[PDB]
Amino acid sequence: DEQPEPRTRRRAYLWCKEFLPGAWRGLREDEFHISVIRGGLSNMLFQCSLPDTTATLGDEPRKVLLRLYGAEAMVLESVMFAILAERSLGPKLYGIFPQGRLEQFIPSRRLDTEELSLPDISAEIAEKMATFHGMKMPFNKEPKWLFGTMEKYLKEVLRIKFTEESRIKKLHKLLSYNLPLELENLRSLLESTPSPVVFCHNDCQEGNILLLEGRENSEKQKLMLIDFEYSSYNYRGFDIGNHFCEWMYDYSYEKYPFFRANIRKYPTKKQQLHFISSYLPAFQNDFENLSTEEKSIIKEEMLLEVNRFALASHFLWGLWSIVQAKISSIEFGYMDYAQARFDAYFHQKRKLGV
Amino acid sequence: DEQPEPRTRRRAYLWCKEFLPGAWRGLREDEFHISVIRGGLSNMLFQCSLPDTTATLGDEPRKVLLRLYGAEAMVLESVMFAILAERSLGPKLYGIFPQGRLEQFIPSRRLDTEELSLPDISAEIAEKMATFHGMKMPFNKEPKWLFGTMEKYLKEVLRIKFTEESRIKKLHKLLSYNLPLELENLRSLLESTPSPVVFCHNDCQEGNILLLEGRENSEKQKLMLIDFEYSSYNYRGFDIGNHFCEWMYDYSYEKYPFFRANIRKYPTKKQQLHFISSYLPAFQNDFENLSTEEKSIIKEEMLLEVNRFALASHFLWGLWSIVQAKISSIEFGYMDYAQARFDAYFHQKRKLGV
Ligand SMILES: c1ccc(CN[n+]2cnn(Cc3ccccc3)c2)cc1
Ligand SMILES: c1ccc(CN[n+]2cnn(Cc3ccccc3)c2)cc1
Ligand SMILES: c1ccc(CN[n+]2cnn(Cc3ccccc3)c2)cc1
Repeated sequence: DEQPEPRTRRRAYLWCKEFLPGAWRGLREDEFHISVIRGGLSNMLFQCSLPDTTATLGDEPRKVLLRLYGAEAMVLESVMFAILAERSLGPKLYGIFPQGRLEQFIPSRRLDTEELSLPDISAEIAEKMATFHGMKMPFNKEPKWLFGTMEKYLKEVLRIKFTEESRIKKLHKLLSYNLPLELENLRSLLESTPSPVVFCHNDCQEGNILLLEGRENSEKQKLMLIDFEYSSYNYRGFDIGNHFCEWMYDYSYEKYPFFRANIRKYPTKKQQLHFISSYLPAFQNDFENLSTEEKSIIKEEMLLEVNRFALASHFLWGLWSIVQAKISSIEFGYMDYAQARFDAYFHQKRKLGV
Repeated sequence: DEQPEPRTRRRAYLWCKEFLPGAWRGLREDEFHISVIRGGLSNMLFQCSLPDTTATLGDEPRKVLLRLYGAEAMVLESVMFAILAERSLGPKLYGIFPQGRLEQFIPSRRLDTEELSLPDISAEIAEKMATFHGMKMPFNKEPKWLFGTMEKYLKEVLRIKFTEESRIKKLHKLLSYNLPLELENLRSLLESTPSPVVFCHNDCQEGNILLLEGRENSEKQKLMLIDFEYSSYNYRGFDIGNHFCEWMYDYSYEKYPFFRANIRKYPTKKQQLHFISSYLPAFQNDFENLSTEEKSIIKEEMLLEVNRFALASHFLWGLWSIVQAKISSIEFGYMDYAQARFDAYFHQKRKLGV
């Protein structure tokens, strides 16, 4: 596909030749194949490969994925990526340098929103998240990510002024909900809602779940979670409730605001039980050996836990989205998205009687 | 042993309680045990433990090693440490944060210089280095580390002016060798000395080799290489030749200049053959099957390779040491050490007839 500018082709050639082994070490300028996967100012993706006629010398890859940043956290994320790679929970790490990195190229596609509700898919997503939740990572285990982040973003939101008329409007409506009071109502609800602290993805939407090419008939091993840039030790209820929220949001819409929201698409109780029934035995591990009574009590408690934490997904991503409306160049209806999440927050409160 | 200053105890307590699981999460400041392993302005080491009376809740460690920095590379080094950890080639990585890290505590001691020449030890060092040399790492494979670094350091050396009499004296004697011309003579010699590029430790001295406690009966599994701060893709000959040079230097001397040098302690040909005879079958892996004459040709040429690259160990650490004499406050005769390495450089040249 249509090439990057010559500037980056050169740098991409150098990075591949120097960081990759076998036939890559002796590739010349004229033999280098690169095409753009995703452009933009930040987090660009290119596919890079050897000529179809060059043979590999050993077990080096024929095709790799280059990721470039654009514009502390960067050390943590790299270490995280490298660990996942070592454990076979993520794409392999082939090179790491200031401007970005070289990763394994996984033939696949992203899931669509409508696929999240398919029983086989939903069950596997549950299995993988549980596995994720169960591993050790060399990061801070005090759960300050969630309210630390909402407070930070809220503070910034109170400070924003917009220059354009309609954004000033939309902002005025959102501020009229009294966000600082509403945040303390949330804290109180969640502080009396026990949830184990675990290693969370925190952004487990369909764009971050790959359907692996050639495994489409596997029932339980056709997927992989990617993109852990928001990962942290956090309440388990947030990770699961955030995922459920994402059943309602489709970002493949091609016209402004470049998403659709549908409250009726939140998972039914039946559907939520199917997800947590798959999660628990994969997360607790002698869960199956409990009495039907005990299991049912745990499930019922977990349903309260996750639907309450779901409120924090709306509230966090609502605030985040307001800030993005000021500072991002990406074409997306950030303010309308914010209003959508806040509508769902208040609908969900009403559902719960909270 | 030794107690650190109060701010450190406090910060150390917090890092342990927040990053470590099980009984660490619920420890009070008055139950925290910490003693100093090594002080100074940079790279301090503390042992941290639970009370002898507290029980563990699960598989968390009772004792850990904290390392603090003090004064790109930092990303690479962390990713490197985390990979080694995942592969069981280094201590486990328990937490990582801007000020330093938490590592597994390996009961052990460092080897002494005189132990490097013990047959069992020398053979095992060879086996481990070869294993090291054979692994894949997500770092630059173009071998620019060695002369890139010497050039950098040389340039700084030509710029240094000292105020203290005896350092000015030592500096003038070292500059009188014409170091820029001598560097180009080294480049020419090494450009015509073939050596495979491999993942090198670059600092494989006795301070960086642990004798593992309880395995002192084991003939081949009682050691571990540590401290890969200087690691990079580099010529194999450097790694081995740098190791052989370190047979000549004892850093346990307790009076100024705080090392001793003994040229007669460099390994004999017999001793070098013992080392490479252990290395080769561990690095090539179908080496034993070759005809006695092919093996003998490979060994003889490897002896040439490593003794020529040994010159680059002297020259690099010589220059590095001159620069440390300006900018480090560590009590060490950096200038005398520089002169010792350069004496050995010229004695070695003479040995070779180069
Ligand atoms: C492109 C398209 C939509 C958006 C916002 N929409 N949104 C919903 N969830 N999240 C978390 C999330 C955060 C950052 C990036 C993706 C998801 C963000 C940003 C950029
Ligand atoms: C919409 C949004 C995100 C995704 C995948 N998820 N994801 C997580 N982080 N990023 C970076 C990133 C996100 C948005 C734009 C550039 C870089 C992307 C799929 C569909
Ligand atoms: C203990 C051991 C060796 C030395 C000096 N000399 N010297 C030459 N190479 N190296 C490795 C090295 C490099 C940087 C810092 C320490 C070691 C050290 C001082 C104290």
